[PDB]
Amino acid sequence: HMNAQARFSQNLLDQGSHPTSEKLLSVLRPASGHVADALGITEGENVIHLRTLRRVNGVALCLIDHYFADLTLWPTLQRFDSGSLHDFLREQTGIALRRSQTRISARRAQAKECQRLEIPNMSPLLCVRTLNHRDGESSPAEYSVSLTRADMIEFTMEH
Amino acid sequence: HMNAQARFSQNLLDQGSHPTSEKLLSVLRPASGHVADALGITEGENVIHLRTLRRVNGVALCLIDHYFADLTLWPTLQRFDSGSLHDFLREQTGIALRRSQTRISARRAQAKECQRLEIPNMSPLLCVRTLNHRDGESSPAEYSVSLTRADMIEFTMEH
Ligand SMILES: OC[C@@]1(O)OC[C@@H](O)[C@@H](O)[C@@H]1O
Repeated sequence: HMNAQARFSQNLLDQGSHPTSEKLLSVLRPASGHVADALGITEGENVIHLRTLRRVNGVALCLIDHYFADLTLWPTLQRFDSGSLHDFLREQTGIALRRSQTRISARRAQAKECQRLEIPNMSPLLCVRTLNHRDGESSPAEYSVSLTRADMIEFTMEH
Repeated sequence: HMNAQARFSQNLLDQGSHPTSEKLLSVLRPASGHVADALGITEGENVIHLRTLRRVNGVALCLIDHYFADLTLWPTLQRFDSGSLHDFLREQTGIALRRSQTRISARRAQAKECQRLEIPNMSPLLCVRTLNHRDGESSPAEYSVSLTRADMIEFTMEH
C-alpha cells in the first residue's frame, strides 16, 4: 500500500464528473483554437461551456471547464445544477460518456486561475485534460480541462 | 486531438524507465517506512534500489527510484546499465511487471529533489508512484517513484 501524500485522494477516472460539483457557469460561446482542436471543430464556432467547482469544507479544490460540440445538448446541459455532470446527461438523453484520452500536467497557477480556485499566485496546479466520446465512437463529445490544487489532492488509479 | 502543454510527452502506462534512461545507482539497502509499506515488508529489511535518470542535452528531466523486494533478482539488476529497466528485466528473466496502483501528485521541489534534478528551489515536479506485480500475486514486486520536471514533461494515457 502506498500512503497518500495529500489531504485528499481522488480517483482519476471519477475526477471530471464529481458528485459534489457545483455549476458556476453554463453559456454558449465561440470555441478557442485549443478547444476547437480537441473537439475536431472550427475555431469560433459556438460550443456549450460549463464551469463547475467542487469544494471541501468551503475550500475550492477543483475547477473544471467542460466544452461540448453538440449544440442539440444545450436545453439539457443548461439545466445541470450540481452533482455528476455525466450522470445528469446520461439520465436525460441516454448518452454515456467514456474516456478516450487523458493528458496530465502540472503548472504554476496564473491569472484568472488563482482567482477562480482562490489560491495565491504561482501555487502549483494539477491539470487533467480529457476527451470523452459517446458510448459509441471516436468523435469526442466533451473536452474537459480540470485544474486541482496540488497541495490538497493526489490522484489514484486502480489497474 | 489535444495539444501538448509540455515539451515532451510520456505514456503514463509505460512501465519502468525511458529507453535512453541511465542507471545512477544499483544497491542493496534497508527499506524506509514508505518503501516497506508499499512493498508490504518490514521496515528495515533490505530491498534492491535502482535509481535511473533521463537527460536531454545534459538537462535532467525524469528521475525514478525503483525498489524491488525479491533479493534474488540481484544477479540481474546489478547488471543493468541503461535503457528501459522493465525491458531489461523482461529480456533477462521473462518477468513482465504489471501495474496495480498509480498515485499522481505535484509539488514544489526542495533540498535533495533540487539537487538530483538540478533545478531551482520550488520548481514544480510531477510525482508518479506505482506498485507493480509479477502476474498474479499479493506481494508487489516493485515500488517506483518518478519525479519529473513539470515544465518539460506531460503524461498521456489512452483508454
Ligand atoms: O486558498 C484559500 C485557502 O483558504 O485555502 C485553504 C488554505 O490553503 C488557506 O491557506 C488558504 O487561504
